[PDB]
Amino acid sequence: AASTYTENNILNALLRGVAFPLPAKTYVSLHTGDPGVGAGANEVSLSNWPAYVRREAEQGGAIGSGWTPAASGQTSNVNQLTYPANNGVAAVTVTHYAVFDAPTGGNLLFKAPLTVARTLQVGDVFVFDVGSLTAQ
Amino acid sequence: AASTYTENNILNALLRGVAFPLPAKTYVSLHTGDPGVGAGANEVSLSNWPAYVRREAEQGGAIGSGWTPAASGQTSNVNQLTYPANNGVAAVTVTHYAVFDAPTGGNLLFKAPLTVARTLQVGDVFVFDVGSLTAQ
Amino acid sequence: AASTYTENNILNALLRGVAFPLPAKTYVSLHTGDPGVGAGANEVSLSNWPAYVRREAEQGGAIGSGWTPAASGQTSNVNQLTYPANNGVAAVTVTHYAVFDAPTGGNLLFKAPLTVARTLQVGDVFVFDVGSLTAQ
Repeated sequence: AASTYTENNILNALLRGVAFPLPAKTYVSLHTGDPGVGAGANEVSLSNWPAYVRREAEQGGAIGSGWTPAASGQTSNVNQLTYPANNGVAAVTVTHYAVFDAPTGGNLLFKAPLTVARTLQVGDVFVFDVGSLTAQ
Repeated sequence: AASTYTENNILNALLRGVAFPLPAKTYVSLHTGDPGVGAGANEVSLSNWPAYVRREAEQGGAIGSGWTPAASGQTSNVNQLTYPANNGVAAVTVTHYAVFDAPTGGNLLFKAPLTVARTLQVGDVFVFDVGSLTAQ
Repeated sequence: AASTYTENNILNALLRGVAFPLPAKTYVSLHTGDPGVGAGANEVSLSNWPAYVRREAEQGGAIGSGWTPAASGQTSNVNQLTYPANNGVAAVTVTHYAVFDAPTGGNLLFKAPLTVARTLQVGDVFVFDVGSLTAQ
């Protein structure tokens, strides 16, 4: 379960010999609806959540500090994430999370399901704990 | 079906930002049993097959010719792969093929099973038709 | 448990006959350690809690809506107070609150301990429930 862009890049780097793109920074993105798998998702939460900033992993670190070194797979979100609290109006529900390279657009790396789809009330922070966002 | 080393590469390149190692050329191989998942396989067929030159893909092209560019996944061996004739002694059975960066050792990109378990008799070429060896 | 400024002014209004400046707006704040009781506090929680807006009582009411009129004392935070979420860094501990006139400093009316000390992790809103902040 990864986007075609990243999977195509993986195939190209492994076999074609073409250079593999490097994400300058990694942002975690929340989508109320399950992302398509394509460039972008369906869909980001906007017009419901006025505060929807991309809380980047490794806030302090330039690169390479967001995720633990690979050891036969597996990592963890070393820097915990705190999204801004809901500003108001309607309650928001979150179902899937995805990774972005750029604040808007800039391709999509991962698309994964949360064990329990968490919803945000009129006010809630929705913090990510260290040890989540494990991948293979 | 992906080795630890290749999966470590892809995962770290996607998330951490470590540079992705690039295979200058790709070599295809056979093993009587499945490769471990680690570096090397269990085991490379030799002393049963006197001539076991790992027939590299894209024999003529330097790079980027062996496989089609990735499009929504999937790849195809553009150049046909024909192995040297089976010399003698006993019959050899092959079930798993592996893509190698080096002729001997040197990382292990792919480790995949063959759809049909084939044995090589006294005189055999074991040619790979164009359209097999698909990876994703 | 009233600051020197407020106590001097109240005593002056009660005996001398000098006019008592009316608080144009009322602000509620937090401090890790007890404020001195003098000018300023020791200390305001900053550089560990990036978002530290002084949430104004009676956000909608222009003036006089934050607290019920005194009936042989007693006060109540009629308009519930919800602080901005903790943005980052690490845990911040809040134990003593203070009422303020200006967005930052600008004289100090009250200083009183909480009934129980509260400890805030990386993500917390730290709301004030309606009916708290009682003052004699």
